[PDB]
Amino acid sequence: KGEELFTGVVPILVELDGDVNGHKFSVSGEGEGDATYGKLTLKFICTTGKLPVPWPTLVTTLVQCFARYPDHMKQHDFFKSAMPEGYVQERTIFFKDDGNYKTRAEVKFEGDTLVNRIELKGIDFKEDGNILGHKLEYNYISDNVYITADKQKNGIKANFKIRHNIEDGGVQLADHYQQNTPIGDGPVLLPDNHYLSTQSALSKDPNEKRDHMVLLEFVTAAGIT
Repeated sequence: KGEELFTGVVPILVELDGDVNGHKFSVSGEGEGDATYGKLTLKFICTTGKLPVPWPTLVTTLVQCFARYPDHMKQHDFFKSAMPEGYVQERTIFFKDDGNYKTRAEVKFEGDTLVNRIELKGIDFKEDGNILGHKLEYNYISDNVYITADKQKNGIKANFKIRHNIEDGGVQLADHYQQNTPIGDGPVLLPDNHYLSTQSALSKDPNEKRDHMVLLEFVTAAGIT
């Protein structure tokens, strides 16, 4: 039933409030998602001025309900099954040899619009590290979100690694641990193990003077034959 809500192009709103080593900030995003093609087009603006962390470190935090699930895998799509009432998405993101983010979001429909409301707290970052030092490249992120059922919370868990390229040529690893739980009390689809293959392309609006990120993203479920 939730899947019916995603057969066409759906407007998306994202709202994030963050605090990283005491640097407070907000981001607003708008765009649209077309789950038929696993396609997301989003533009984010830092509404508080300069973003105190690198945009690439926020991509994963800033709507996996827009994944393209192959027809033969549609029984494994937790995210859509939770809609319209939605789900809580929680993560801990451990930046190797640096701080961590803890995030909590509610993802649900408000009318025809899919809304992602997030709070992010980051702690234990190094002032001259790759995050607070803004040493990460701004280009592309691509990896696999490994999903497994969480029957006790009627939800899912996921784990994955993001290998952020550093401007000197190195890598800043960000190990993600994720849990999603439905907001409503109705049945949800609890999946067999699988993954989401996700590719995120980051760019700039040449006419935009505020601190911002343009995102073109594709998300495809895979791993079941």
